[PDB]
Amino acid sequence: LVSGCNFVYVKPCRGGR
Repeated sequence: LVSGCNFVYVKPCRGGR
C-alpha cells in the first residue's frame, strides 16, 4: 500500500499483498 500501513509504521505500507 501507500496510504495507511496495515503493518506497524512500515515504509512503504507493506502487509497488504
